Amino acid sequence: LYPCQCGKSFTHKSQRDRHMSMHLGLRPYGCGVCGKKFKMKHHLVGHMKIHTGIKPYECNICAKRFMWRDSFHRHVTSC
DNA sequence: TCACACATACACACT
DNA sequence: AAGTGTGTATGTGTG
Ligand SMILES: [Zn+2]
Ligand SMILES: [Zn+2]
Ligand SMILES: [Zn+2]
Repeated sequence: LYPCQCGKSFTHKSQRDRHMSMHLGLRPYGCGVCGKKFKMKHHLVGHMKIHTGIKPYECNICAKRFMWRDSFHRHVTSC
């Protein structure tokens, strides 16, 4: 078992390390276009969509691609 | 081979 | 309306 700087003892090393990296504020994944640094890969992956303009999540009726999952979920809820 | 174990991506939920 | 954090299912690695 792997203790952390919060009292949470994680089962797996990797989860402790992810948690600690968040604690420190380390941001190893930076954008090579704008210059913002993110602490996790998928954060930077999602952010890249604004540089690359990829607009996924096509609405099933209204035909409105959205960049972000929550925006698409709200539009599907409303429309 | 293969049975298992841990890392990592990705959905999903927040701020 | 994009950044931040968590939980978990593959995928890869290994003995
Ligand atoms: Zn911690
Ligand atoms: Zn960027
Ligand atoms: Zn619609």
